[PDB]
Amino acid sequence: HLKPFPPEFLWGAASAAYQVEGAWNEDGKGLSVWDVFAKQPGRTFKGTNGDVAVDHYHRYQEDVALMAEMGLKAYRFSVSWSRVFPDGNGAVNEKGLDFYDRLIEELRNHGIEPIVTLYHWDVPQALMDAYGAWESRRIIDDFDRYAVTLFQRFGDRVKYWVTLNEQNIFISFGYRLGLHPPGVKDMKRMYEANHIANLANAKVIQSFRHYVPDGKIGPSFAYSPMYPYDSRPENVLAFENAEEFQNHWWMDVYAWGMYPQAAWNYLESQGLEPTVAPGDWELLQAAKPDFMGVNYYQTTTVEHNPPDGVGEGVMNTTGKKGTSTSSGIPGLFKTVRNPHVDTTNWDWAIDPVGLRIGLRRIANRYQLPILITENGLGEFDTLEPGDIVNDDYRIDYLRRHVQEIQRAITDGVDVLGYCAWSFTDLLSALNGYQKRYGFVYVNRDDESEKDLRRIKKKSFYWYQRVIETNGAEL
Amino acid sequence: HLKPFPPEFLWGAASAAYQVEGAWNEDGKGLSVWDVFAKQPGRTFKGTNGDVAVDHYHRYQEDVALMAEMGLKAYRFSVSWSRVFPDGNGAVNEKGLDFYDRLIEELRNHGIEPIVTLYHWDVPQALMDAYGAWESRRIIDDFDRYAVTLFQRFGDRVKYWVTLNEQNIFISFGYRLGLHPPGVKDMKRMYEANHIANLANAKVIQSFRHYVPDGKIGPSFAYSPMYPYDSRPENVLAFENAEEFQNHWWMDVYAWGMYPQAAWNYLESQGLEPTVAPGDWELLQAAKPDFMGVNYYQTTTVEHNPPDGVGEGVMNTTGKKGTSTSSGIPGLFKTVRNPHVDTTNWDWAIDPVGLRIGLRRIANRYQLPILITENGLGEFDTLEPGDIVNDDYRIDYLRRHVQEIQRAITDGVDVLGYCAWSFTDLLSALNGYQKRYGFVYVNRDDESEKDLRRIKKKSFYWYQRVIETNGAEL
Ligand SMILES: O=P(O)(O)OC[C@H]1O[C@@H](O)[C@H](O)[C@@H](O)[C@H]1O
Repeated sequence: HLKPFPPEFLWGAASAAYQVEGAWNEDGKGLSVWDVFAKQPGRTFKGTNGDVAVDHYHRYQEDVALMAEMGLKAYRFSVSWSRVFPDGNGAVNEKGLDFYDRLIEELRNHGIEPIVTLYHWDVPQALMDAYGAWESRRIIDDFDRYAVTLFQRFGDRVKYWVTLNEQNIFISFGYRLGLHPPGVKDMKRMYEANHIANLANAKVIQSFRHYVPDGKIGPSFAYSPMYPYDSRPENVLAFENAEEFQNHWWMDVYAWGMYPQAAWNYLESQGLEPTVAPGDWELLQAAKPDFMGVNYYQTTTVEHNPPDGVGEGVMNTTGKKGTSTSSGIPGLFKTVRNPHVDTTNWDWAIDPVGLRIGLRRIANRYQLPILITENGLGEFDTLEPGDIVNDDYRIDYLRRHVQEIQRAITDGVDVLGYCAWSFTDLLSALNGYQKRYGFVYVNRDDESEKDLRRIKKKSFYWYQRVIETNGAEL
Repeated sequence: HLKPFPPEFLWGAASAAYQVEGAWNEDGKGLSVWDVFAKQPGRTFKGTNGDVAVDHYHRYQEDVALMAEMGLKAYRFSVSWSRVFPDGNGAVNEKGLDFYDRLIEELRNHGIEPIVTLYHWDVPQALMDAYGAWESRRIIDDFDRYAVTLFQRFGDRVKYWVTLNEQNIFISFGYRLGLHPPGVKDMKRMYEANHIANLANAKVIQSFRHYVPDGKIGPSFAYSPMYPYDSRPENVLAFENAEEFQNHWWMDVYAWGMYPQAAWNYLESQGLEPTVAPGDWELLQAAKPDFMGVNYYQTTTVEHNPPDGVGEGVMNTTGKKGTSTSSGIPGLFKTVRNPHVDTTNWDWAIDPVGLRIGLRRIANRYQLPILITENGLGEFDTLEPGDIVNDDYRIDYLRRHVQEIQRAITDGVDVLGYCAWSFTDLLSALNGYQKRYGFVYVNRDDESEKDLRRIKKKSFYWYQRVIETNGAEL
C-alpha cells in the first residue's frame, strides 16, 4: 500500500541560465566566467557556447505557455548574476532584474510556482578578474549583496529558493579537474575555494531568514550515492571513504556545519585542508536549510584502490558508449562499472533504486526534507517527419525514478517535489546540444541554430498525465 | 605513517558476573533470572549454569594477581544486581556491596583501572515476578536506585562506567528468539521492553551526571556492521535496511535520543512500535554519553529478501563449522555467508577490517569516542604437557584486530581503550565452557568440574608484551 504523493507535491522541471537563455550581451548583461571560458578553443564540445543557447531570453513567453499546457506545478530556473550586476558588485542593471520579473509574472499568471536558483556556475567575469571569484573571501559579501537584491525584489512572489547548484561540481571541476572556469588543477586551491563557497552559502541562508521569513531555502547537491563493489572488507572500506569524501564532505557541512573527521585528517595529512578563520564554524553551524536539494542522475560503485593506483580517468563527453574509465583517489577508492545496471550512451548508470537509496540515506543521516531539484535522461533524440519525437527511453527512465520516489515517501522520506531536467532541450556545458534532456525538443544542433522551434516530445504528454493524476498513473 | 596508541590507552580485559563469579547463593545473594532460567532443561548447553562458573567470587585475589602479572591497564567487570539488592528493590545487601569493594580495592592496589558494567543480563527474578522486569516502567526507578547505590559507594574510585551491556542482545534474545530470560517469542513485547530499557539507560546517565560529575559513562552495544553482498541496487537497499534495523535502531537512540524513521514506520505498519508516554523523547534526548561502548566480534553480509522469504535461521551453539543458516526479515534483508572472509568453528566471521569499518561508522555518524568493551576469539583449547596452551589462533585474531584499531586511530577515530574478552575462561550460557575466550585457561570442561586451576595461555604472554610496548609490538 504505497502512500500517495502529497497534495501540494511540487511537480516541476528545471533549467539554468547559461544553458538556456542566450542574449549573452543584451540589455546590459556583463560577461560571466562561462561566456569567456567557452570561447577558449578546446574547452567545450565542438566549441558550443551559450551566446544563443535555445534563446529562452527572447522566447520565454512561448516556453511558459508550453509549461502551462503541460500543467507544470513548479518551474526551477537560475538567475544570471551578470544580468543583475554586470561587473559583479557595482550598480544594479535594472533591465536584468526586469527580465526575471517578467518571467516570474508569466509563471504566476499561469499558476506555476517559481523555484529560483541563485547560482548556477556563472559568476561574473569581473569578480574573477578582481580577486579570483570563489577563491577569495570577498565573494561572501558580494554573493550576499546579489542574493539580498533578489530576495527583496522577488521574495513576495517566490517561496522556494536554491542557493548553490552543485557546489561539488563547479568547485571540483573548476579547481581540481580544470574542466570548468577558472580551469585550475590544484587540490589545495580546490578545498580553499570550497570552504569559501560553504561560508557564502551559510551567509545567504542567514540573510534569507531576515528578508524572506516565510520562504524555504536549501543548496542543491550533485548526489551520486556510493556502493561497494562487493562484501570484501577492503571494498566496503573503500565505500566508506568514497561516501564520506564525495558526499558527506558537502552534505555534512550543509546540514551540520561540520566537515567529516576522517576526510579532514586525510587532507590535513596532505597539507590540503582549508584555512579556517575565527567565526567560520559559528557561521556554518547557524545556517540550517529548510531542505536538502538533490540533483540525482546515477549511483557510483567503488572498490579498493592501492596507494599507487588510479587517479583521474577518462570522461565521456561525446556520447560514444563505453569510453569512460575508472577514476579515484590513490589509497582510498576508485570507481568500477556496476555490472548490475545499464548505462546511457554517456556511460551514466541507470539506477532508479539508487534514488530511493539516496533519499533514504539523507533522511536517515540528516532528518531533512528533500527537494529533488534535478533528475532526467540525457540521450540522442530523432526528429521524425511531422515533428514527432518518440523518446520512450526517456519516459522509461523518468517513470522508474518517479516510482522509486513514491517508495521512499512510503518509507517516510519527506520529499517536497520533483524537478525533471530539463523542460526544453538546452546546452550541456561540456557535451553540446545533442545530449538532450527536454520534454520539449528544440530544433537546433551543434552546427546550426536553425529556427529553434519548440516540438513537444512523447515524454511531454507522459509527464502531463503524471501531473494530472498527481503521480497515481505512471 | 600509523599513529601510536595514545599514552593512556586502556589496555583491558573483561568478564561478566554470572559468567564468572559463582557463589550464586552466598552472602545473601538473590536469585537472578539467569539462576532460574539456566536450571530449566534445554535452555543452556549441556545444562551448564553459573552455580560455580569459574568461582571468581572466591578466587578474585588470584585472578587480579594474574592481571597484575600481565600488566592490565583496565579490567571491565559487571556488578551482580541480585548481590546488591537480592529483591531488586528493597533492602541493600552490604555483603554484596562489600565484595565489589574488595574487588575494586584489589584492582586499585595493583594500578588497574576498574570499568564497572552496571547490567549484564541478570535482573533479579523478584522483579520478573513482581512486574515482568524490563516490560514495566517500574524497572526504570528500580534500576536507577541500584545504579545510584553503586555511584555513591564507588564513584570516588571508578572513572569508567558502562550502563547496559548488549541491550540489543538480551532484549532480542529474551523477547524475540526466546533464548534468554524470559524466553519470549513476541516482537511486540520485545520493542516495548526495548523502549523501557532505553528509558532506563537515559535515567541512569542523568543520575550519573549528578553523582559522578567527573566520570565517563556509556552503553555498550553489540555491533555487527552490515555489508551489502554486492552492488546490485536491491542488495545495497537491503544493507540500508539491515544497518538501520539492526544497528541504528539502538545507537541512534543512545547518541541522538531518536529512533530512525524508516524502521519506525515499518514497525508501526506492523503494529509493533513501542508505547510512547509524555516526556520519553525529552529524557532520551537529554542523556548524551561520553562514549559509545562497542562489543565487536564479526560483520554481517546481507542481500535482498522477498516478502515471502527467510525469517529466523539456525544458530551454532555446537562448535561444528557450517551448522548456522541464514536469517532475516521478509521484505527487508536476509543474511548470507561472506565469501571473502574466514570464519570460526561457531560460524562467526573473522573480519578485522570490519572493526575499523565499524569504528569509522560510529565516528562518522555520531562523532563519539569509542570504548571497545569486548573483542575476542572463542575457540577450543588443548592443555598440553607442561602447562602449555598454544592458542596461536587466538593471538592471530587479537593481533589483526588490534592492528586495525591502530589504523582507525590513525584515521581520526578516538578509541579510548580495548577490553579483550575474556581475561579467564568463563561460562558461555548458550555455548558452555569449551568455547574458551580467556588469556588464562581454567581447568574444567562441560562434564568434569575438576579443580578450576588457572593456567596462563600463550596469548597471555603475547598481550603482556602488547601492553608493555603500548601496542608498538604486535
Ligand atoms: O549537462 P550534463 O553534464 O549532461 O548534466 C545535466 C544537467 O545536470 C547537472 O549536471 C547540472 O546541474 C546541469 O548544469 C546540467 O549539467
